[PDB]
Amino acid sequence: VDWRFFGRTEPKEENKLWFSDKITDAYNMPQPTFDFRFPAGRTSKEAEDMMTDMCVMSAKIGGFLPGSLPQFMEPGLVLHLGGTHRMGFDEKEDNCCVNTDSRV
Amino acid sequence: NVIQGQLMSVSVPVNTLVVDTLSPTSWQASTFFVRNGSNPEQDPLRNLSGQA
Amino acid sequence: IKYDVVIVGSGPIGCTYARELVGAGYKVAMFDIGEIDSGLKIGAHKKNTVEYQKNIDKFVNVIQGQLMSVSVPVNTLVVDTLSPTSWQASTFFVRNGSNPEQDPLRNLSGQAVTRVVGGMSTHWTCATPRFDREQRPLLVKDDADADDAEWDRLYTKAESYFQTGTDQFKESIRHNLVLNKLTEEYKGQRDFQQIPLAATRRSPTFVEWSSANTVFDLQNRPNTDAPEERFNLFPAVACERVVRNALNSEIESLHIHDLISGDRFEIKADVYVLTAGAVHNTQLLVNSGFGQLGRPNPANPPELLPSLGSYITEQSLVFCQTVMSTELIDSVKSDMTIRGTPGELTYSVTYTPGASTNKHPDWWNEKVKNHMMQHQEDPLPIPFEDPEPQVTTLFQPSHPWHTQIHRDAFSWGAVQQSIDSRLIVDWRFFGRTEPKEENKLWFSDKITDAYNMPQPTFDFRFPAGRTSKEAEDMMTDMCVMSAKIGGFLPGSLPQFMEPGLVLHLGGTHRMGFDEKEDNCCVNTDSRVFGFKNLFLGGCGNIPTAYGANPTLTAMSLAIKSCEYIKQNFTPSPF
Amino acid sequence: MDIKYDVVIVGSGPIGCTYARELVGAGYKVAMFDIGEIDSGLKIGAHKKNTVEYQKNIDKFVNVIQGQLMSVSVPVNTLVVDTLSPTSWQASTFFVRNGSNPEQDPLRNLSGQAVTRVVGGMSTHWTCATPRFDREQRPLLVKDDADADDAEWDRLYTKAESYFQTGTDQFKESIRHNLVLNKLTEEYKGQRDFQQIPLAATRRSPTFVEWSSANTVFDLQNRPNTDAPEERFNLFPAVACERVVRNALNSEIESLHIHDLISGDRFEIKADVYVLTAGAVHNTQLLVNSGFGQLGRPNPANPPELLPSLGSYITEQSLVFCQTVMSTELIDSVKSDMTIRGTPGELTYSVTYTPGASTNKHPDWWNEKVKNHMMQHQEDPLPIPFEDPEPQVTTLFQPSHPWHTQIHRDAFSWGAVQQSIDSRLIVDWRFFGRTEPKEENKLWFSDKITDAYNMPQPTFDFRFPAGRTSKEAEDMMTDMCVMSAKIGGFLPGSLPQFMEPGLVLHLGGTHRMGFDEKEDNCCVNTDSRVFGFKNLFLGGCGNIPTAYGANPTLTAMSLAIKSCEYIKQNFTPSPFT
Ligand SMILES: *Cc1cc2c(cc1C)nc1c(=O)[nH]c(=O)nc-1n2C[C@H](O)[C@H](O)[C@H](O)COP(=O)(O)OP(=O)(O)OCC1O[C@@H](n2cnc3c(N)ncnc32)[C@H](O)[C@@H]1O
Ligand SMILES: *Cc1cc2c(cc1C)nc1c(=O)[nH]c(=O)nc-1n2C[C@H](O)[C@H](O)[C@H](O)COP(=O)(O)OP(=O)(O)OC[C@H]1O[C@@H](n2cnc3c(N)ncnc32)[C@H](O)[C@@H]1O
Ligand SMILES: OC[C@H]1O[C@@H](O)[C@H](F)[C@@H](O)[C@@H]1O
Ligand SMILES: OC[C@H]1O[C@@H](O)[C@H](F)[C@@H](O)[C@@H]1O
Ligand SMILES: OC[C@H]1O[C@@H](O)[C@H](F)[C@@H](O)[C@@H]1O
Repeated sequence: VDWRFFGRTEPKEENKLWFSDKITDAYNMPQPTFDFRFPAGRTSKEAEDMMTDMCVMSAKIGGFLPGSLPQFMEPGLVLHLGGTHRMGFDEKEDNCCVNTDSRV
Repeated sequence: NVIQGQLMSVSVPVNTLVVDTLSPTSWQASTFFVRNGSNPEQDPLRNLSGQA
Repeated sequence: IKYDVVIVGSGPIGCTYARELVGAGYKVAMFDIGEIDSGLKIGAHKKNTVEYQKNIDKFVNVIQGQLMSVSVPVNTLVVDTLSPTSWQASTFFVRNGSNPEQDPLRNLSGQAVTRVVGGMSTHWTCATPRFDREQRPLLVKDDADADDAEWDRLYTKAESYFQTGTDQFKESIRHNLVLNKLTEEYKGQRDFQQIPLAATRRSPTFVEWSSANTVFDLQNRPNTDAPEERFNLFPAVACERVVRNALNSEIESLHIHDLISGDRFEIKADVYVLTAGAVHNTQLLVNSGFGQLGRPNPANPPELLPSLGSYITEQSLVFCQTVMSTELIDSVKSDMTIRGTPGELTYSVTYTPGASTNKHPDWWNEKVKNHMMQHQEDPLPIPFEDPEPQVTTLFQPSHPWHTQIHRDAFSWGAVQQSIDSRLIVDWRFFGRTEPKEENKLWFSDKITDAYNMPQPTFDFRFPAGRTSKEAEDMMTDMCVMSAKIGGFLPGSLPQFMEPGLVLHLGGTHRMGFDEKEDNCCVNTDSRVFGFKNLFLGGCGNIPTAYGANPTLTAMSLAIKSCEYIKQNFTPSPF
Repeated sequence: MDIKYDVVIVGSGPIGCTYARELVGAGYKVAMFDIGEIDSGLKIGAHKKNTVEYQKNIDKFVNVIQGQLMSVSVPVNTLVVDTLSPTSWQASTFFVRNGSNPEQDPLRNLSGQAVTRVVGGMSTHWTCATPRFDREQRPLLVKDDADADDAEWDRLYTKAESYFQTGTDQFKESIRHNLVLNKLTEEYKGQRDFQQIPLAATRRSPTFVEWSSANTVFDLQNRPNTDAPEERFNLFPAVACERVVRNALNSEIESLHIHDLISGDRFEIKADVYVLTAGAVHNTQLLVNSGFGQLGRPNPANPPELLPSLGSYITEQSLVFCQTVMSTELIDSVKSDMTIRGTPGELTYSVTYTPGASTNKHPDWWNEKVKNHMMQHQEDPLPIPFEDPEPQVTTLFQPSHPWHTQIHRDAFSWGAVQQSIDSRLIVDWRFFGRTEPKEENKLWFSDKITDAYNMPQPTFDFRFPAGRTSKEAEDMMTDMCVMSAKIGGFLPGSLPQFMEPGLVLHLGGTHRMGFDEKEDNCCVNTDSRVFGFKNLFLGGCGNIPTAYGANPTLTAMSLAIKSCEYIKQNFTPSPFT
């Protein structure tokens, strides 16, 4: 049996997806660059509580499979990225790019 | 394998693994230069390396 | 030549009998199949070199290099990319020392033995906890306070022989950092303290770890320091059999094979003591007509010691490593005022001594201050020479496992070497296993080992029931507890270790009041039933399910055994 | 411990022991310091492999080796670990941690280079291979007189061989040894010679070999003692030697500065003669820590006053390695003289040969071992006895094959899937290339970073020089592929490869020998005396100035014997008082 627990990550100004002005990707477009850490505070603390939780819960069904021990996965493998062009009611106040009709 | 065959990594930093068992006749780097599509903009310690 | 007492094995339990019986005036001979290997102090801890304590991870290699596997099943790995010119067999034939008797699925594949003078005490981690009663064999029936009093008498003497203490890591920041966070997290539910360690600190960067040498220096006697004592140690001697009289009431000699000269002799003594390890005592005994040689066969019970080799117990072992939480690291420097920026002529880091707002004592803040000022290039507040954490919460009914929160010699994956070792903490939780008849160590009537003795074979599973539920519960508890200190280190994720890797095997020649009723081989004097003059010492004697490191308990039993010996055998005149 | 000795020797390896043997035996009052400790049994400095238990479990010995090889220079680690828990403390940079050396260019390193600190040095674990260098690998000891040079080296090697108990016959009756020897001999008949690797070892019984060591050379016992009542020698383990003090004139060493690691005290020690045998890396360190050469990143705009050649022109061998799995043809030939009737196990299996038959391919001693094995072990599919010793084969360095070779079995740690293969089938191949001495190839010491013993941190600036060295390295590899194919195919997981640079542990020329300091870009003369100094001598593979492929210690040893002969003629033992 597989076990995957997915956490929530606090939206933080400093967590960024930006694009190079000299380096280009395979399609000759600006190369995506990440500046990212899981925020300290709740996100971190819930992250580790989530791990403990998977350990406690999974033990109820069986012991871990050797080779597939409880672990954090590579940041981003989960492909659940959001907030890069995020929705909000007001541009400035809700620090956002599209309104609730997703219109820029 | 189907999955892995259409996940193209978004941002791979420059690679600093030491390969020091090349044959002495083989062309060898002097530096960790920008190779094989890597992103020199990218801090390997502040990435989403698995993003694809 | 005729001795008063011969002892087989020079590990810490044989050295117990030596120290007890040499000191009481007996003419003692001691035989080890291994050789003198630790410098001039015979049988001493190998890790007592300046070079190892400056390079402590290196020590793993010393351990690995004197751990010889007991029973390796025949190998069935498929290599099908040899060149077609290369010789290849058509079967997985018996090769490379492997045991064809061994069921690969009912083994203790991590079980191993050490053949050097001082035995495994030349490499052990020196952890010496007492068993609480739940774990402990009874030495007095129906009188618990008397039992307690006897066990404390014996444990206390054993601790003086090993130099156990709980004070050697008192001034470690990592140790106190980890010890106080766990003391707080479990306020009112569990107690934590230092792992009791057989060792004496000689300086802030050097611990003199104990060993068999600590118990007894193994020098020949008489000598200038002990001119009235008589002891000879003979290394490179395989002891092979004890010879029984026809009535099976007395041992008549010890058959040895001197590996240097190649000669074979029969040594005579009044008292024969076997302290060759929980595996090898059992082997010598079976090779001597005790228990049953060969694949066990119930419809043909043995004359003597029908319980030998049965009811063996090995601990479940879980392990991980953690990388210290940001919070705890910052807490190391909570009492610090931090001016300017590291590296510039301005940077100050200060504290005020004895301030009551201060979370940590002066001695700790001072060390932190100086490390922070002297290594402004270093992003961490723990000093580089800061000794390792050594923390435990001892076995209790509500948490029936022993625990070590600490640092052992470890061989780092080099991806793991990316992580600074001041942040890494080892977690080892040790389970107790129910003694069950079907769990067995037996010896082949056909296959033999590197010394030509009957080959050891395990038939072992962790019993169903409590043993298994606790082992799983134990792993969960390590995940829950460790989480409070930091998250797991990649490459050292929570796991069960290879059965027997823990090396805490017992009950191979188990003790009890009554042979039949308690399914056992020796009584509470470690005297083999029926026999006047044969004693077994070692973890093989322990008949219970136990989580804590067994050696000190073995040592306590050995001490009592010597009391019987002293009360029943006259030393020869010198 | 006295104020003052005739001779102090830093280092208790096989080279330091050569000076002790010579000088102690000549009546000098000698002190030997070693930073490491006695840990090899009651024979002080002996080979750790000489235990019954290691020669019954010989692959376990690889852990003893690994246990006492401490890496010389580890660059700063830049592996990315990004699966830490978010709560765990995580680096912002690749900071200097776990003793790594921020001076070190990871791409110009000898990352395999390692040092050993125990009494006896690396001679407590070495492989005991002791070949002579032929002229083309050998430093000149006599200029313009090739005959005299040859005779002086023969004299010297011969004496060393006897100090080491070198021989070429301790595996003469190994089936596997001869199997491989003969195959190769036939394969290269008229092109190359094969013989047993010369090995510093005495065979005591068919299952046990007494490997030589520093202890063979000199037993490291304190003297005076019953067996040597008129000699004077004292060994002081656990003593970090840190500096030799130069006089103001740079003509004489005035004391040796030590640090008792056990008490923690620093002391100065006096002697007439000072001998540094700390190994190729630590001889240089001590010298630099003493003001020879140039502490710090090298800086050509700043040449040093003393020994400008120290820690320059260093050499280290290319090492290529694989293992083979013996060919079916060869395995079969093992039993080619056997007559085989019946089927193994049944009551009528017969395996027989005819002693002395002319049509026999193998000698009697060989066939008799084969027959007994096959008859006593019918469940075994192989003809090689269980206790057959290991092969120990070489074709020595020649101009048309300018590498050393070892076709043998060395302690090895087996991966899972290689343990699947009967070890009787396995042969190691190691070919060793010679490296041209180049000024840019440096061992230097940092002026900021310090090692575990608070000495200046070694730092390599090394590349295998383009030209002959590289060509030969690659040629060597091919020659191993080609030669090895004749015995067997490659063992998966031990495929032909170059080994990590310096793992070979044959570093030379760090303090190299020559006739003239400036003209030969060297630090010591042919008496191994440091130029300018009356009383400072160096011994070790660091003295070797040439490009060599064979294992060096015999050669270092021969140089130290010559050195001792100069000391015997120019210094005088104190009266035995
Ligand atoms: C490790 C290894 C060595 C080998 C080899 C196999 C292995 C795995 N087998 C070899 C063989 O087959 N052929 C041979 O020629 N070489 C082999 N080697 C290398 C050989 O082992 C060395 O070449 C040889 O020891 C060199 O001898 P040495 O010049 O005596 O140097 P060694 O390092 O043995 O002893 C020096 C020592 O002095 C100490 N030390 C270091 N620094 C200090 C200071 N500062 N103060 C006091 N003592 C100091 C050491 O602790 C050491 O014993
Ligand atoms: C290896 C090890 C062990 C260990 C440990 C960690 C490591 C990796 N740390 C421990 C800890 O923290 N504390 C705890 O209590 N135990 C720990 N251990 C286990 C401990 O070392 C052993 O319990 C203890 O050493 C057992 O002592 P004992 O004296 O009974 O046995 P020994 O150490 O194995 O020595 C016995 C010897 O007898 C020899 N021998 C064997 N067969 C023969 C024959 N046939 N003839 C003559 N001699 C024989 C051995 O060579 C040996 O010396
Ligand atoms: O590998 C991560 C992925 O794994 C699956 O378990 C989930 F369905 C997804 O949400 C996710 O993209
Ligand atoms: O590797 C298992 C060993 O590890 C240690 O941490 C314990 F102290 C020992 O009791 C044990 O024998
Ligand atoms: O692994 C390198 C080593 O291997 C052996 O085969 C050698 F003989 C040595 O010259 C060398 O130290």
